[PDB]
Amino acid sequence: AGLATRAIHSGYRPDPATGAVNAPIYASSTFAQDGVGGLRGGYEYARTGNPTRTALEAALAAVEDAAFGRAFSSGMAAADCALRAMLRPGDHVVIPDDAYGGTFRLIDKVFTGWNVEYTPVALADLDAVRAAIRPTTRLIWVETPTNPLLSIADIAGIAQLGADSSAKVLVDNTFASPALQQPLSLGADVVLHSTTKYIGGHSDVVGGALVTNDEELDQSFAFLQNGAGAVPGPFDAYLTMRGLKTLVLRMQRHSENAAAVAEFLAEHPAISTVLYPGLPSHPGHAVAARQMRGFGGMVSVRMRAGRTAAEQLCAKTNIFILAESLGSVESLIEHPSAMVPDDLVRLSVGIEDVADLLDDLKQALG
Amino acid sequence: FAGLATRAIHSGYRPDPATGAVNAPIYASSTFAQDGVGGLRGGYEYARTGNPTRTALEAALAAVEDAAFGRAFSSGMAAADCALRAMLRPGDHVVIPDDAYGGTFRLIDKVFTGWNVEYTPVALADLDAVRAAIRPTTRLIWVETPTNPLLSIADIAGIAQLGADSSAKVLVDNTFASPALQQPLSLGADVVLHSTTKYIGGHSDVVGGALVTNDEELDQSFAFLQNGAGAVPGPFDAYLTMRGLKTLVLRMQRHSENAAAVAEFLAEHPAISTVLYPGLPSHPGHAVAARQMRGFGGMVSVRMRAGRTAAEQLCAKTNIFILAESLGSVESLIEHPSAMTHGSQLEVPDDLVRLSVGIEDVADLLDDLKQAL
Amino acid sequence: AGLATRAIHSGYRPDPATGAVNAPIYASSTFAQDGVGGLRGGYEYARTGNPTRTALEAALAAVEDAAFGRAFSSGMAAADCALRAMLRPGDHVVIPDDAYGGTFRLIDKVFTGWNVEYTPVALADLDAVRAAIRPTTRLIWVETPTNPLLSIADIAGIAQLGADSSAKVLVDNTFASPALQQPLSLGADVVLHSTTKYIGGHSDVVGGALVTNDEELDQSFAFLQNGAGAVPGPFDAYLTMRGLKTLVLRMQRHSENAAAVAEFLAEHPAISTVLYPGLPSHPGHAVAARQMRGFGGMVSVRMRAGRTAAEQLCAKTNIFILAESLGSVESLIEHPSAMTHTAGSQLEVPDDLVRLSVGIEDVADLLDDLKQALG
Amino acid sequence: RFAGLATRAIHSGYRPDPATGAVNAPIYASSTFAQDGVGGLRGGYEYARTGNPTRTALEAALAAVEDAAFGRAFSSGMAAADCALRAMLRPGDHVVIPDDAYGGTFRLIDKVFTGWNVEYTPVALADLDAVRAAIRPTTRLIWVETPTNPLLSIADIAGIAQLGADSSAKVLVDNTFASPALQQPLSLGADVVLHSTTKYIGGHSDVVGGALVTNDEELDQSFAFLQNGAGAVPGPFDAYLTMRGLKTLVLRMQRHSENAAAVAEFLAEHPAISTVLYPGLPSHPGHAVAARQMRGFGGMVSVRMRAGRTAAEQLCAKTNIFILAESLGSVESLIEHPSAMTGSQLEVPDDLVRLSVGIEDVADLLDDLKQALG
Ligand code: NA
Repeated sequence: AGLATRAIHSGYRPDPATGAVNAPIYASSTFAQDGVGGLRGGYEYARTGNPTRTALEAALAAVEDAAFGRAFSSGMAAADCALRAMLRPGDHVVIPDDAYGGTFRLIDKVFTGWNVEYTPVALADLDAVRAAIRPTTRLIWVETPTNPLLSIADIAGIAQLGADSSAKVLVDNTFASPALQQPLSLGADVVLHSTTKYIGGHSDVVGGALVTNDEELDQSFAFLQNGAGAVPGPFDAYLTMRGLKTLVLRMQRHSENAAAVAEFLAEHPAISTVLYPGLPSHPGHAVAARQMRGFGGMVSVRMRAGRTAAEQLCAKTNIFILAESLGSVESLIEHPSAMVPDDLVRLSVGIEDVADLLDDLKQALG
Repeated sequence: FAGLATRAIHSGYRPDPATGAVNAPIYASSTFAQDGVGGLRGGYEYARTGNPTRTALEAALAAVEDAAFGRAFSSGMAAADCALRAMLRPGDHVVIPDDAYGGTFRLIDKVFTGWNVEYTPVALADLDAVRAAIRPTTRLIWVETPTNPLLSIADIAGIAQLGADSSAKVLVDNTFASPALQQPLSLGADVVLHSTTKYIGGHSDVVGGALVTNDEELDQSFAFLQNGAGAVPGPFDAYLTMRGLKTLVLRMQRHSENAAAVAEFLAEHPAISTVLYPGLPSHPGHAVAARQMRGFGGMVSVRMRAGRTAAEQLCAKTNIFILAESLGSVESLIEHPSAMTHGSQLEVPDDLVRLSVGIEDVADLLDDLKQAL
Repeated sequence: AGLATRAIHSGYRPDPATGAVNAPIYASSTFAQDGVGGLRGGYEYARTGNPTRTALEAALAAVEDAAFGRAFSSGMAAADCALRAMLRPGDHVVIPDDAYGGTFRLIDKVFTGWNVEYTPVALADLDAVRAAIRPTTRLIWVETPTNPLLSIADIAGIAQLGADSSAKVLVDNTFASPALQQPLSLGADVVLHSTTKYIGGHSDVVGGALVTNDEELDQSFAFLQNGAGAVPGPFDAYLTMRGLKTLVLRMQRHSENAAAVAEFLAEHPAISTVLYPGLPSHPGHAVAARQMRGFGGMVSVRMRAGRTAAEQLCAKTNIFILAESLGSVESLIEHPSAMTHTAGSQLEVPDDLVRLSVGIEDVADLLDDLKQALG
Repeated sequence: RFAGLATRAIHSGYRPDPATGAVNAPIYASSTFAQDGVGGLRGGYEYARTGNPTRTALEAALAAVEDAAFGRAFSSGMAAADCALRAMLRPGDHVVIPDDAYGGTFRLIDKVFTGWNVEYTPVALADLDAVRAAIRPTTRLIWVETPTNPLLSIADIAGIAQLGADSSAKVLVDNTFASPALQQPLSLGADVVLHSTTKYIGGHSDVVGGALVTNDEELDQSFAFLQNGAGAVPGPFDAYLTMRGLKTLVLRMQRHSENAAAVAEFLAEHPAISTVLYPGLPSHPGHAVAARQMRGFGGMVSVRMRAGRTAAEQLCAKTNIFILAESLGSVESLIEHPSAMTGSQLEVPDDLVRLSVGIEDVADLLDDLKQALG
């Protein structure tokens, strides 16, 4: 029933042969068959399907209340599979005007070379999103909150627009995670995760996922999953599943720490603007409150005194680690314009003691 | 650093300065602390883009192909996908084998054709036919030798020259021969692909692929899609692949010796009509194979005189050869391609059985085949 | 500063060479040297010491405010090191009368063979613990809360006894974990963990730990760690470090869930007694409140209808998993009398008793699960 | 499954999974196992320390390769050793040991077990009269290594087996150096065999582990008790690497022997070297015993340096392919100076260099030594 219970129990059942409570790590690329009966348990070749990956996919689908899940070697590999499944030459995709840099690079630098067209739009503006839809638009790419601005898109709003013009709607739910948002229950066709971030939760596994309720779409994902082979190894799939078992607990403490950080930096005179979906003054706050169970562990701030203040905050923290990525138990900090306005610093607030995080920020700010 | 066994062990990772660790550590870190914004440690910033275990692996792979550049991927097919997309755009054409690896044929035909890439399959053994397949739009010639499962041979130098002459790149998928038996960059290939799943890993426990090249520009174009599409290996698997590669040379020698003994036995056996093995003087392309390969490999295929039934029975009744997909493993494997794999390619005969001969004691392998037959 | 912060940051600093934020898994048994004995970072052979294990030891030490940490292949291996380091033939150990079955079996079955004597005692009775001390008593073996009865021992109180008689005091701090109890701040000489339980947290790594401030005792431990070689591999060490990083967060939820499960069972008519340190009426509650930051994730209950009802509860849960071990994110249930061997030297585990390791699943679910399972 | 040793090492430890057909033993990272009703075990598994599926597969593999009925794996060679000694000895008992034992074995016996009132006597194992004369009424164990570290001296396993039978004393052989691929001590009357699987069996210097195998079901049960009771148990990833390494043991050992024989030949002709120790050399003390009981003469060569301790140090410093590091039995060549690295034991001469010859191309290893010797 509950999501924490599902993250722990839903996708791997203790083995019949040994009772092993955890999905074993099947470091096998191939599988014995029976000359009369053929495959055992449907397994033939690891790329196509393997037991550990099946467990992961079953858990990923479970926590998004999806019928189907697919796991990939990276969040970008999931995005690549989604783009390639749902677009062809001559098609168009609407994208966010502030999407994840890797997504933008992929679409602008790769897919445009393969005769896919795209228009970025401020997703908060539903009339703007609708105007950006052409006869050739097959796909609407939604991110919410966005990386790094934490801007909000009305998933339900956009799904309606998708339905109205026969465009599919994908929601990249990395930041929010299954613990905070369920885009399928709001109308999305497909949900994408970089499991590298919150689901893994420990900065130790690169991975990705696609989940959906649409069986034809799942089969189209599977075709590219097997065919172009951007698939996770079993130790990594195991680590991902491991992380997922604590996601709900973790995202609660991320969100509580992140509110405390945003409140501190709201009052701190070096900071001009705090970007956090929990704040009533944040644009999109109301939309966030309706579609999110909690407001996430991400906080971005714009520094009063500009780029140089931003660089110096990033270099002076002793708990927040200056590094790319986000969604880890250890707080991370970066300067996105370098690594977006150049005075913006992005904070992935971890699960450390809050008094420590607030003291680290105070001393770093001077 | 001079011989290939030596390089395979020593070239890919030097013992750590800070600890002296003799093996590449498994860096299960997705990200990497910086000193000031963009003050990278050792060039590392985000594991998809680059990471220390995968760098070690890429060094080892480049070294055993005597290549300046190596790229590792989550699978052989991810390596194929990256190459195709790096070297082709809509409108372009690729010459491929008429008996290509099935996953390669499926990707080009069922995926890339819908991205306005065109192809022509050819008997690669016939250089006039290969030449005649090249269009003004041909940017790529895709070579596999030996091919799967007929073990047909292509003249990698002869095909390099046809590529040079029409400004098409030549990729050689060297999975079957491995770096131990065949070095296609030395013969004029632009790029070599492996499935490291097979012989390089050698133990049927890590899926992975590789691209290697001496062309800096081409390496940069693969890097772009490596990072961009993120079909990247994890560090445990990258480690397994490297560990696998440290015995490649030794394993392949025993693989070839065992395969030659199996080929010999099956050539004398009443139930077999045809033995396909690159080392037999009567194998088509044997003399090419002899010129470009150091040994003739661990794959043997046969056609059963009594047809599909005989082939099915053999695969069912082995007790040491394992009925399974894949090849290149220390344990012998057996497949009936017509039953176990899925106009434009050659039809694999339904009386054909493919043997991946492993490193077991040869007497036991021969006795297994004898009783199975 | 804060313990959750320390669990995250204290025992591995991001790598100078690469910045890697996590302790790399160094699968190397050996280490290159710069001319003979020119060691690199002090490494020479994995069993003696290796980088991943050093990181784990540094984390383990940090979370208990200990200067020294040593990791082993299991909690039992940590226990065997501790006993072999601190005892010799003819020495004696005072032990809990309801100790963890593995500790008792190792002492009663193996060490008695090697001429070490023991006396079990009710650790809650400080006069009885003191009475059990002989001139040959070199060690007092404290466990709190106990497995499976959850009895409480006054650590500071026992530590004073050890000091008075020159006997070292070890606390098996497994159940409580570092998040809830800090025995070295209370006078223990050594703290033991099975990191197989709460610290790993995910039932996926078997491991043990001995932490201490006494550099001489740590060197005795190191001698046996190296010499008898019950050492963890580096993937396992990494998993244990990984679990540790969310211990503080998880223990909080185990303790909340467990409070709820205990109150629930306490009013259920199938249950005759609830054993939970948090309950005011639990013997040792005031002692536990003094020394523990929270009351833990374990609850044991006695069934009004006897052994058969206990077996039927264990068989009927669909969320609690019927399996040994404890301190996992998944709720585990068991019937401990069925794994006990003891008569006369250890308290009898009642056959109507069910032990529950309450996980971090949604509490409503877990209560629904007990409710349907009880009938 | 089943005939030749290379076949067994591949096929005997795990049959492909009935549920999935997985060709390799899965890594079961589970400390516990669900039951069907209380005591209703699945496959007999209940708690990983006591038994777990990946360890079971490794123990089957280890047993099969020594033609043993019973296998036990441990977290290191030294944990295998500590288990053996605690299983077979009690205070007041005595063990006869080699006078040039592996340094860890000697340290555990002399520095740990003497304090638990176990006594020992070191003896030249090659001299069967001296082994015999070392045996007391309290002698319950004779501890045999052959070849010995690092002098590569030989002991007559069968002959020492008969001395043990004569005096009701169990015989254990540390078969680490020879490995199952070259020496089968149970076939020669040993009661138990021990390995550091860290060395040849794993092969790749990437997994610490040990093993005890036996045909004696009673002995196995005494080891099981302490495996479980003391818990020096391997993790399942490490167990997996050990099983994977074992899959190429027979193949690697053949090369290691060929490479080492050539390294011995080269060194014997080289004027910087006064003595070459290699079991395969006709003039090696114990060569005909070694020829009798070993299928090949192994990967280890030790040499003494004419110019003494300093030339030993210099050779160890100057190799570029042989890596200066402890341990042995790796696909990469290793070199060490045991007197610096590693009256109750034979002094290892300070001029001695121990070479663990790997599977690199022989011509590169000879060139490496030739340039390092100057
Ligand atoms: Na665990």
